[PDB]
Amino acid sequence: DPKVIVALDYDNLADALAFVDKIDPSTCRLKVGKEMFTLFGPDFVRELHKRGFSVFLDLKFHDIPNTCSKAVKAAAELGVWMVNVHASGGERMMAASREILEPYGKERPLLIGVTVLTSMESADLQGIGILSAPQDHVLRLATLTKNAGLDGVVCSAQEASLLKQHLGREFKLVTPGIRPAGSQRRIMTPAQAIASGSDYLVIGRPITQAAHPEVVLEEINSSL
Amino acid sequence: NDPKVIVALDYDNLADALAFVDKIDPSTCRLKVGKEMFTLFGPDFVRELHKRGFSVFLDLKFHDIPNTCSKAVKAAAELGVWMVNVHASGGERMMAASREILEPYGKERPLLIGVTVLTSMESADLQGIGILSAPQDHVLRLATLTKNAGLDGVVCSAQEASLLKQHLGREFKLVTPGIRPARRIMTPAQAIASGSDYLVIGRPITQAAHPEVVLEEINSSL
Ligand SMILES: O=c1ccn([C@@H]2O[C@H](COP(=O)(O)O)[C@@H](O)[C@H]2O)c(=O)[nH]1
Ligand SMILES: O=c1ccn([C@@H]2O[C@H](COP(=O)(O)O)[C@@H](O)[C@H]2O)c(=O)[nH]1
Repeated sequence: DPKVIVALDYDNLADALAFVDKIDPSTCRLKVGKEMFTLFGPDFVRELHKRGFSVFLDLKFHDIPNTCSKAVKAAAELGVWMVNVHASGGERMMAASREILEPYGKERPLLIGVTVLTSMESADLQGIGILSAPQDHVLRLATLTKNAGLDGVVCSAQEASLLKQHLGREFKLVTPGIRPAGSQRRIMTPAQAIASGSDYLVIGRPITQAAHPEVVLEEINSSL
Repeated sequence: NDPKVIVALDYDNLADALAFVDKIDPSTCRLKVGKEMFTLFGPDFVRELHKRGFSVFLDLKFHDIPNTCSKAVKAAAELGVWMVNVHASGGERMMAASREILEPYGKERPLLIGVTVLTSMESADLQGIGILSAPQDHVLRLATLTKNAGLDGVVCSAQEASLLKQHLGREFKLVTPGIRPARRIMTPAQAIASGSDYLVIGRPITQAAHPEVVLEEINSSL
């Protein structure tokens, strides 16, 4: 169970594949987001599966229940390991998505909810009609996600321990915004996040921009 | 006469979708590619539609951090789509960044539209996600945020259309789904008269034995 999910945020297929060729699929999982999926589609995800990697399809679906569920079903058809949706889409939308994956069995993708994007501070939330403190809104949405029957949520390292306390050990926490010691004490390290309760670490640049990415991943894995 | 109908392509198989597109003309409608078909068939499907002469509304409702949402919108511009949308709930900065990344494309950029409150959300659903304001008021708040962020318009219901035009202007485009050809559900003529700039219609056309006739009846009623 590799804990690191490497973020692939390239605007060029050649560079992305050149990078993946340097990595052992038993040492990490990969994340394909809106940029690469909009540019290269499901064939890129298939290219990653052909290479032996498990993928986290980070498309944060957010639409009416019928549509969101069909998008999640499409992710299951692609055979991805994990897929996410916005908790702001509501309990009904999330429940419908979890229901449509039941026939896929034990191999279905893990279905994760997005609470409050890290880019949203109080002023940003007030702009979209949310008056609650961001931390309280995160708990509200994470709880809604668990109640809808989802597998976990994406959360920051700072939010991890509190979520794990309120929602339980089995509810999975996927955490981006991690940096190896060195390279700010305010940003948690992989070890600090895992200790806090993060189940998976989403790491991009520290690995993708490294001269020797296989070495950086080995160092991260060894530190855990 | 510029076509006002955008036909929703919500198929789970490519053969069926293309069999339909082969029987309608791009001078009579535009097409909408949503999360289902894009997740299943990707940008190559949009390219097939473009090769056939159709303009496409890429309905992926991007909602992410500003850097990512903007790179997704830029990707839509690279694909050459006519229109693309994002969630207004993503915030003013996310929306503004998405509009700013399109500047280098000049007039070839796609139209950028905001999604306000999904039709599936009534008061109970909104309260569940921490929104206590009346859905109608929340729609105006989000639509206003979208205009202030520099976007071209929003997706809205036929009922919301006239009020949005009154507050945001004739130049702020309104894309309206939930329309049915001819009493609570507005007809194409009723929605256009209210301010809708485009009408998103799926099943009445995609399930028809004679889609061209249905489109002509709709178009001739405007
Ligand atoms: O608070 C954060 C931090 C990072 N990321 C995303 O997680 C991945 C890893 O980021 P990085 O390690 O390259 O900064 C990227 O896709 C980045 O956009 C977030 O979604 N939220
Ligand atoms: O209130 C609505 C009504 C319809 N649709 C969408 O608009 C398209 C046309 O719907 P229909 O004409 O097939 O009902 C479909 O993609 C449908 O999911 C909405 O998003 N909101």
